[PDB]
Amino acid sequence: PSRKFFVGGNWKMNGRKQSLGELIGTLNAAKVPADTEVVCAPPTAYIDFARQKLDPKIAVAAQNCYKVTNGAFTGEISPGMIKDCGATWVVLGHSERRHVFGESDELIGQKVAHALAEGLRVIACIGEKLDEREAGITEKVVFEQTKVIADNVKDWSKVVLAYEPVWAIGTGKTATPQQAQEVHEKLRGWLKSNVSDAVAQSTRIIYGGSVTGATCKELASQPDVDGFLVGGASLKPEFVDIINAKQ
Amino acid sequence: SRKFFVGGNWKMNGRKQSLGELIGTLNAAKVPADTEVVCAPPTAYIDFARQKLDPKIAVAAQNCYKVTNGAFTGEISPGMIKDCGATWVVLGHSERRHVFGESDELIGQKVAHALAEGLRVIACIGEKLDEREAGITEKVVFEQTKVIADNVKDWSKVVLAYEPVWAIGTGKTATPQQAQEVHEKLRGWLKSNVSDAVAQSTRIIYGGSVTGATCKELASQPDVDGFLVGGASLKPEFVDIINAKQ
Repeated sequence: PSRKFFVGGNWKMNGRKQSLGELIGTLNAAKVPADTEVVCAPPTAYIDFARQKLDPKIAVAAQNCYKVTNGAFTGEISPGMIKDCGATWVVLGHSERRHVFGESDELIGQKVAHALAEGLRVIACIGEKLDEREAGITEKVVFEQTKVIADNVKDWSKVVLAYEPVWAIGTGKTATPQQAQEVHEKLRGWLKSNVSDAVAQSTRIIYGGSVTGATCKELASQPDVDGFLVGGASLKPEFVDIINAKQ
Repeated sequence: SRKFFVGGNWKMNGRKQSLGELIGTLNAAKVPADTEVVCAPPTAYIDFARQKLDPKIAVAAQNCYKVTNGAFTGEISPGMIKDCGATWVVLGHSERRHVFGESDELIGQKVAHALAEGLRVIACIGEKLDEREAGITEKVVFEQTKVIADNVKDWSKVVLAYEPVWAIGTGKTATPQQAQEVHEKLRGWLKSNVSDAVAQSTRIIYGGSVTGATCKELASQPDVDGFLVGGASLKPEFVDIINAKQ
């Protein structure tokens, strides 16, 4: 075994063909350690574009999808369309989906089951808000979120778990590497007693809080932090430094 | 002399192979000179569809968000839509409103941002069955129209689409006369609340069930200026609907 280090770049709702072309040019030229698995999530308008321009060494993810293959869902896309555009991953349950756009755990679990049935790999996102953390219910929230995902997973070899400390995002608060490690350790424990030891040992649990070229090595060194889901830094050459966080 | 307007809402349907085939048909299709045609592909295929479609057909996004760039995983902006060559966006579609919970407040903000950024807007309104049977059809669609109107300065850039949401899988359906009556009311609203010139020049398209068999009678209604077509938009039948005035 030994868990392959995993770096996802979530571009969110940023970029146009020219600017993303330049970003992609920089990534294509960058040294990608073979020990690292890199995945970029473009805006949904540019999934096809990104896959055409990006070197095969980098995988492409959709930022969201829906839970059936086709239907009367104006504004949505399905896993079949994601695969048809050459992407192999989808991000599900991202904090912005949950807390800006109100996606339920129930919906999120249905999307996970559908995406996996359709042959996609999934970066499944969980995390607690500031009120939840300050109420002492971090474990309750993240465990129930993880439970719904697990209920809808049959092959954990296709899943990466991303912990987003939403309490430390846009709140003025910040999370230390020990605090991150603490959640990741709890999460791996959860997997061990609720799914299997094999699943606990093999599953990447990546950190989706604030990470830079300056903080990434210390965070990556944490024994249960298996890499990153990067936000704003994924749009900057510094993403390369995060890819090289274990070098 | 309102140009007849036929929009095809593909919704979440198709792949490159099947949509390429559909596009080949539409490219070969003789479109009437008095008719403006727009197709709204799934978001993953806006770029693809614009590249394959002939310039006689415009391309619309099915939705957008309300800022140019930002931390909104899973969203796209008007600037992205334009960057892919599309010139329209569909906003306030019944599925966004009633499956995904988009408020009037959000929809109006989207309309303003889309228009400010240079897109043309197909802005959708309509009442559910409960509202219709409570007698509040006019109330519902006038208020939805008002929120849209509040965020529109150039009406040459918008098309209004009435969606009888009350007729979707409910056990009721809309007659051509029931369509025409709400369309007539809406045009009167534009006259009363905007201008006579806006009332006369704005397309109000019908977004309920339409087929090749039914389009000519619906298009003949004096206040129905075209269609926002669902299922039929994925088939050559869509061309019959483009031809509804001929």
